[PDB]
Amino acid sequence: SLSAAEADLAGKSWAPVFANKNANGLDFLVALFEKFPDSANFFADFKGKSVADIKASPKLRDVSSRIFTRLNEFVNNAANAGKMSAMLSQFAKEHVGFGVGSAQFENVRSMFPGFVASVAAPPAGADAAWTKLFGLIIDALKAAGA
Ligand code: HEM
Repeated sequence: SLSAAEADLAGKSWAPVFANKNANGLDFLVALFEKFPDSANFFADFKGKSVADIKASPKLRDVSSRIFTRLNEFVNNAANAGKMSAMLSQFAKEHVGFGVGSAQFENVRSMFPGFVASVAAPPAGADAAWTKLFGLIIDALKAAGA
């Protein structure tokens, strides 16, 4: 888990992003697809489609919303190793079943700080807190088998 201090920094940086959940959630998915094209292929709903096609899809909101909803939960419980344990396990288990592994998360981790900064400058230390949180997710994926 993250420390209380680290967790607070992540929460602080996330707030402005989550303020506009719908628009920001869609934008995150789109930025992911643009920077890491192969990522779309894992999605039944977006495999083979171009970014323009994805943007125009009535399914985008459903997928993006579920992701943001869960990320918010990770941010909220990040400082509680216990809650994290369960969340991580479950998260990893679910992802692996879909064929998603740690490599994909390594990509999310690389682009995340930049995405946040595009909404509002994050406080000092927030970047390192996100990397640590993603690190925890990456570790979980590896234990889950991928
Ligand atoms: C930023 C971190 C992400 C979070 C918090 C997240 C969260 C979730 C959640 C909560 C679900 C289940 C939705 C439901 O059916 O209720 C889901 C499904 C799924 N996720 Fe993730 N995910 C993340 C990143 C990724 C990445 C990087 C990929 C692929 C590269 C991915 C691929 C999938 C796939 C294929 C499904 C199956 C649902 C479907 O596509 O119909 N996720 N995700």
